[PDB]
Amino acid sequence: LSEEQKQEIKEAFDLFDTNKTGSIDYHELKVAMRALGFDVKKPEILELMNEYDREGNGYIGFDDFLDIMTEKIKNRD
Repeated sequence: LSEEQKQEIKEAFDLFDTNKTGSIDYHELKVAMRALGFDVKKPEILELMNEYDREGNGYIGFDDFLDIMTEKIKNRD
């Protein structure tokens, strides 16, 4: 991506990073996915990240979050 583009994404990431590590947990994803704009509720929200989750479970890296903010547009169908 370009850095201007990532900034849109990361400005949200810096915001939702409440755990303070530059890595987001499903705890924080709730308000993140909200700002993005989906509708999953509790059951589908932790499983949401769990499906794409890394070798860690619960947390993810900026790159993993990026393909999500790029998810709904790159596959906007």
